Amino acid sequence: PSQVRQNYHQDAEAAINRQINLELYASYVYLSMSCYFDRDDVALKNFAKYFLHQSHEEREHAEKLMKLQNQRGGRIFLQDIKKPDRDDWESGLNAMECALHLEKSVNQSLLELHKLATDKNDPHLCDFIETYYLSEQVKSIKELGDHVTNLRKMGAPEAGMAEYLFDKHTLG
Amino acid sequence: PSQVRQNYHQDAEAAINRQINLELYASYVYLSMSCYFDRDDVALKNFAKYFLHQSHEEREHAEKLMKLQNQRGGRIFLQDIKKPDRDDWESGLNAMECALHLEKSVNQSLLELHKLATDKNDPHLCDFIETYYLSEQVKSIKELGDHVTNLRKMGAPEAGMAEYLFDKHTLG
Amino acid sequence: PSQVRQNYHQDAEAAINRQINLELYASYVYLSMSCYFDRDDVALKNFAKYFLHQSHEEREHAEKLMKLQNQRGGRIFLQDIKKPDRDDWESGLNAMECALHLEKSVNQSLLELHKLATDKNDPHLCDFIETYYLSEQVKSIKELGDHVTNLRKMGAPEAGMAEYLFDKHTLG
Amino acid sequence: PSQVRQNYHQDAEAAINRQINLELYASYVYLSMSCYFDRDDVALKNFAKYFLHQSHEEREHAEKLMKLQNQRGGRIFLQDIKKPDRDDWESGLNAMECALHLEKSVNQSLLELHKLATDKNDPHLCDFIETYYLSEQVKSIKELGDHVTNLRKMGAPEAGMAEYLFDKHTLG
Amino acid sequence: PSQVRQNYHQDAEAAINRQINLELYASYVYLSMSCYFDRDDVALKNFAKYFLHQSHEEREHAEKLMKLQNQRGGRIFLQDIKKPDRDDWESGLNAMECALHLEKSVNQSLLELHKLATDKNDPHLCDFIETYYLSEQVKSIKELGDHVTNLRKMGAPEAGMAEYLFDKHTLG
Amino acid sequence: PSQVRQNYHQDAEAAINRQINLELYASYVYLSMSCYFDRDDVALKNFAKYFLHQSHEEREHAEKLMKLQNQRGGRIFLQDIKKPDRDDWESGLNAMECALHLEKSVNQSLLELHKLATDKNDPHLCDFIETYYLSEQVKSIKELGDHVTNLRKMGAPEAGMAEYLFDKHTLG
Ligand SMILES: [Fe+3]
Ligand SMILES: [Fe+3]
Ligand SMILES: [Fe+3]
Ligand SMILES: [Zn+2]
Ligand SMILES: [Zn+2]
Ligand SMILES: [Zn+2]
Ligand SMILES: [Zn+2]
Ligand SMILES: [Zn+2]
Repeated sequence: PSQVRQNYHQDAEAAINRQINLELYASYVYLSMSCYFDRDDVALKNFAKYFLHQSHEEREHAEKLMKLQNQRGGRIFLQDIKKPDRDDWESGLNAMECALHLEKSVNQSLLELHKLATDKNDPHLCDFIETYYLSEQVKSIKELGDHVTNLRKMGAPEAGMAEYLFDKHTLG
Repeated sequence: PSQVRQNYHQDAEAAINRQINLELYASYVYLSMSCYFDRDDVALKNFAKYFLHQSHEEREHAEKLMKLQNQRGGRIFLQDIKKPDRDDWESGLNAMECALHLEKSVNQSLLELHKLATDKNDPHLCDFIETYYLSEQVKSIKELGDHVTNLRKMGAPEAGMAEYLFDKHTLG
Repeated sequence: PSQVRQNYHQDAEAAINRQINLELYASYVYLSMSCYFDRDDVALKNFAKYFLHQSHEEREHAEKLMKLQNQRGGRIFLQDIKKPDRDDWESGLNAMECALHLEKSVNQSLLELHKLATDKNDPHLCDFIETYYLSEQVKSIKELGDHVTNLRKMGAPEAGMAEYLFDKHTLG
Repeated sequence: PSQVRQNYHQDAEAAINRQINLELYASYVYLSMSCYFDRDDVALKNFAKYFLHQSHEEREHAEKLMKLQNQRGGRIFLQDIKKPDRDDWESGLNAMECALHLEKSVNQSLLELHKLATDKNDPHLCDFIETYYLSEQVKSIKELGDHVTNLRKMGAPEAGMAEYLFDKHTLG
Repeated sequence: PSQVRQNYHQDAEAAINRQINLELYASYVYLSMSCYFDRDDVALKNFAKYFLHQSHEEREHAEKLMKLQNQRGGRIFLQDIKKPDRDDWESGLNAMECALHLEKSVNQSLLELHKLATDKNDPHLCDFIETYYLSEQVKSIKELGDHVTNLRKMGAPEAGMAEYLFDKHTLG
Repeated sequence: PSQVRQNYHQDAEAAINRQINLELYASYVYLSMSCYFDRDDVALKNFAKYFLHQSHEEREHAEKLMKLQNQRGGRIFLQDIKKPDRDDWESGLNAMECALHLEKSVNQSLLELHKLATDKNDPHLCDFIETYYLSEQVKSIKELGDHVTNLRKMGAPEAGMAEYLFDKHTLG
């Protein structure tokens, strides 16, 4: 046992490692979307910038979970970061819907992690999750939902000017 | 074929995708080392900071390779980022030796990529590799070799003060 | 032979003169597009400004090639700058497609020039081409491809608001 | 007929297109002279800089004529820019004499254009010519005459120090 | 073998050591010229300053090659720096011609070194040579050719005012 | 005889030329030590920086001596700069001991030169030596002796942390 470990269940450690992997995977998916929108035949610079920012924020979230794991004396065990489920995201609207789904799944994983921390009576872990990940996830999901709503109302993807003007105005 | 693609062989595209994956893997390995040195029972803050910086630089290298792939009209195809070969790096000296080996392998991959670009007469790709990756790799390998040499001479790992003072002076 | 001439093949000199002419011709074509978009019945100020900037950059490229020719002791031999293949570019999208084709042809000529310099073992000439023209051409071709993609998706030229809003947002 | 066109004769439009071509040709001749003086075996940096400045000013004059053509609703029709009558300008004094002759011919063409505008009672065109081109040409011709006079008195070209010290003092 | 050595042929190491010696020798020759022009019976302060600057730049080039040798894990092997071919450079024009010849020979050695690096497929070495030495050599040879042209046409050395005024104007 | 020469014996001129050569040789030896400590398997950055500074100071000393030679109307006669007695300096302590020996030998040569200037009653030369070289040599020898003493007491070379911490603290 780590000299610093206290009130840190093994299941919480495993859940934190899994969450680390999931945040790294979300960072990778956002990197994939940024790459897709930097394509010459997509060429939506602000979509690419937005998703690159999301990828960097996901990487920061994973690093914060790593710091938490070390703080509590748990041991980080890294897994393979699976490739994103696709390379062609096919539109700004589809990319935003997939990002919304990804943020909802990351939020569900964080909610399950908070439930586990609550069951194991790990108040520091619960507080960490709710302070640094749950509110961030709710804000991110709301922002992604707003983006999806606006893109759909604009007529995306069929309305060709829709994604371009959303890129300039909302994301630019 | 991409509207922008010109003098960009398919083998060069595949090699660039593989290099993207390798740079992402190196970033992941450096993140693993940073996590290891942030452990309470390792507690080498400057080793962790140095390897986190290496991880971020590797991620930037992968991002620049993907920007190159999009610039040339190639399509980025992301693969699984394999987990690092180990989670316990066991010492500052061992971590530096593994980082040296990783940078040498990344440099070897970049050299093979430059050879491929030369064979396909892709001067832009060759020049890009040279200006942004080969000199960086040579500098990184030299810095890692210096770190390893200094740690060895200081008596790392068995000289307990060696890694601590190297952390303070060289990496701090 | 020039007192400064060294490792500068006659074919390299001729290729550099031809490239000078081609860059001057591209500058002239971009001037033609700028003139077209300054027309009262086209009236796309940012398209005109963008293509005038391209014309000035092309003139700078030709002047840099002339400076290179004098640096290496070759003699600049100027030819007629042929008129652009048309005076009516008929749309922002068509002008962007023609600019993309022109930059691709300039890049192809630069690639052939780099191949010639490589065959004649003129490393300074190869390095000059790849440092100052190849990366610039790749960036320009990518930017033009992005412009063309965005204009096409916006519905240009048929979508009358497409070129106007692209002029304001992307080019303004 | 252009929506903006009024009191703009077809002959004025053709004369403006011809003047555009002539100004582009003068810019090209000045570029040739700048290139000649950048030669290693001529090596008069201030002569080259002076003639490059003349080339850029000629290009600006051509661009202003194009702006005038579009302002009046005339259509710019670009022609081949003929190569300068020679590549070897053989001296600072000879280059200055050729520049003087070129500016006198450009001024003669501008005077014929002003006569045409006067005959067709195009007061805006006459005023444009006289405010932006005639005074500029008179000043340029006077400056070139001064340069030629000083170079001749200094003993150019046979006086070896003459062109060097003129380059340093007058043009530097 | 050095821990950092990778894709660094022994012939490249030997060629780099020879180039180091040649750059040190060129620095020594430039120091000799600076000394000659600081003589009371020569007394060309700007010629001496120019050649001292050349000597310092040559020493910097040798030091950069030394840094490259250490970066690649090659071992620097210093040789005797041969005395310059003469102590009396006899004139500003003769010194400039000898400097031109020396820079051309250094450039030839660098070109052979780049050819060797190309044959050994050492892209980092080729890139290093071309980015830091080949363009510098071309610029230096062009500047020296310009100096020689101006001095010759000013009447140097027989025209006694020629070297003095070149010292004041071009070199001052 | 030089027009400026006065009270400047031929033996003093020869001794000054020999001192030129000796200072250039010391600069070369210090460059060799700097190169040795920049090696990846030595990797003592501050030792390398210190010895590079010593090399540059030795070059400045030689340059000052040749300025003195020209000031007095003597003629500088440069000789071969012999390669340093070794390429492998094997240690920070050994390099410091060799630097101490080299500074002591340079000081002995300067003392013999001052004795010669005294015998020839050349008060300006004696004053120059004592003002610019003797005090500098005494300070340098004392600093090198301090460095050697501290390295020996620290346990260099066998104490592996000794040279590293001396590099950080004294030389950093
Ligand atoms: Fe300490
Ligand atoms: Fe809008
Ligand atoms: Fe003067
Ligand atoms: Zn990398
Ligand atoms: Zn170009
Ligand atoms: Zn004009
Ligand atoms: Zn050099
Ligand atoms: Zn000294």
